[PDB]
Amino acid sequence: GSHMLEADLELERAADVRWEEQAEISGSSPILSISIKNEEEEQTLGAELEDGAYRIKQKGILGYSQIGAGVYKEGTFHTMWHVTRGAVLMHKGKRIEPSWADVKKDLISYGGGWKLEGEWKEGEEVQVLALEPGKNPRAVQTKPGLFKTNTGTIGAVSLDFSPGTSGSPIVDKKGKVVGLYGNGVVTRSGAYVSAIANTEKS
Repeated sequence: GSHMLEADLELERAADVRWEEQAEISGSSPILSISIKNEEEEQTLGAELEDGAYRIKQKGILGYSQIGAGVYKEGTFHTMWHVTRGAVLMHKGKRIEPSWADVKKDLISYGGGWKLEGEWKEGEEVQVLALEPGKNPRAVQTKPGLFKTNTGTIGAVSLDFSPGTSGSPIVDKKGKVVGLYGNGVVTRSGAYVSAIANTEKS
């Protein structure tokens, strides 16, 4: 084999994980990314990992491509299984390795088990803190729908962002992460929706 990584996947911090008051008022609001940053350039990249929402960027010969996003909380990085498929990640020269995954929930954690402790019950609204390829972070408030699964129930939001937003946090009014964007599941009625982890009852 090779002792090199098969892919260069780099993390880039983009936003604090918080409920945004402006998005509760207006339905959406831009969030600060920092010098204040006026434009995201996807192709460039930007005891040293802290809490927040990050982009995941894969190096190629044409530059970086944003393949997804995730959340650092309590020493653990959280993202979607489909985004990394267990590949090692880098942040500013530090390597982080997979620790836990659940392919059915489309989840994977690095550097510990799951730490995200947001909650949601029927009728509450959440904010998608979306890190889309090419865009500065934006908070968009939305009301999840409730769904029966073949083992209990789950909430979902509509798939209303780029696929490369997968792994961005969905926050409750306490600022805690109910789930991550981009776990696409099929409804009996034909629709694709984005299922929210933590909301699952089984």
